[PDB]
Amino acid sequence: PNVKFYYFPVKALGESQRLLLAYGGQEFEDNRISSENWPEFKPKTPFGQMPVLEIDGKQYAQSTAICRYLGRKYGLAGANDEEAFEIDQNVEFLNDIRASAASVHYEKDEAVKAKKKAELEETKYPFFFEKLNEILTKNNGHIALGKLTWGDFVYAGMYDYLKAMLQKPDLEQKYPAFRKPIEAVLAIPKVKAYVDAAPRTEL
Amino acid sequence: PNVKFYYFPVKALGESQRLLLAYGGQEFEDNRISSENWPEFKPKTPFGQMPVLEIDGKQYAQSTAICRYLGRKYGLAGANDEEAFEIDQNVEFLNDIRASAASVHYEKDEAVKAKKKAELEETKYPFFFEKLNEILTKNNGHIALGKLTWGDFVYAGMYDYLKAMLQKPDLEQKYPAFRKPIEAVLAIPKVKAYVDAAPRTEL
Repeated sequence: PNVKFYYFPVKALGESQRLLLAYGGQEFEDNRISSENWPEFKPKTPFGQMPVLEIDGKQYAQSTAICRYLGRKYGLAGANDEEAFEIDQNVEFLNDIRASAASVHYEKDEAVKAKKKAELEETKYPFFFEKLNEILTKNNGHIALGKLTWGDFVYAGMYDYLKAMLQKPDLEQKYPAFRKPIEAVLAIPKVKAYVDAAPRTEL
Repeated sequence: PNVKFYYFPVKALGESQRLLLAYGGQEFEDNRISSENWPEFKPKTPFGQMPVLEIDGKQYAQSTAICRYLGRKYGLAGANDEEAFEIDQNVEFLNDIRASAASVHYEKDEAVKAKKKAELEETKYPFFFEKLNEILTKNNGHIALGKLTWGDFVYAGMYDYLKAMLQKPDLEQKYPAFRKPIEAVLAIPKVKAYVDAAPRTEL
């Protein structure tokens, strides 16, 4: 099909979709829209946001919704409602981690950002990290179901971005399990090829 | 089945599940756990969070994931992947609105909360509200697909909470469309009965 994916020239919350497209054997136009050009695209998107995946002219917006859909299409969303649910559930938990880091990262006032970071370091981060370590361990290096799912692509795509907002480059040094969903995804020849083939960014 | 739902004694992000249970004709123990008792339940939940829906002893956590599952079970998630996707997508957009209001509401420092509120009033809120008004209008008073979906229950459950965090009690005075998904959900005899039957809270 003619597939066009529009996002910023970073990984952040759109790279999971690219990864899933590479996985499915879908060729697509990787339209990386810079911040400078974004204003001309914005009004042509469903929500005034990216990512937007367009397939034969139909637009799909919202990163998690697009990932679950590609996952469903590519056999990566479990084999019944209860398995699909587990993936949704664990990905919704990852979302809590991202939202928590993002409350700190997008704080423009340095002194307030510092107090928020200290608060989270004592009150949410330790618990998030232990819980994520439990989940990856229980699931043998995966986000859900003990095996490859679209939730691994969600995690793999946004992992560096999470680390950058956490200001925690060494995160997987305390928690080596944290690298594993990325290894699972990069194990797939089609995906590894796309990655070698794709631009690099620090988030 | 034996169904037990655990959440705080408010509507906030758990009431959509109660509404969906009432919809499906599911009797359940509405376990409203107060803030004072929550610490004894916390370690018995999958993520150290509520809501948790328990069915024949299996635990389901994470509010949006639980709603999509109940929706799927009750025929409210569209009739194919593309329709299900639309519901996911629009609900993910509502989530952006809630996350934006919540960045203001949970700010403990009054002066910082004021500056954030002013910023959002000029830079995100007007756009969110127009976009939500477009969606409800396009969908004839519903969140998705032009008809009743689990996304209407998501919205109905959390609407007062959203308004309280927006500090905008009159919100649907500018935007009368905003009341409509609540009317659609309360139109259902089984649901209206539960509501008349249920406790009231301001969020």
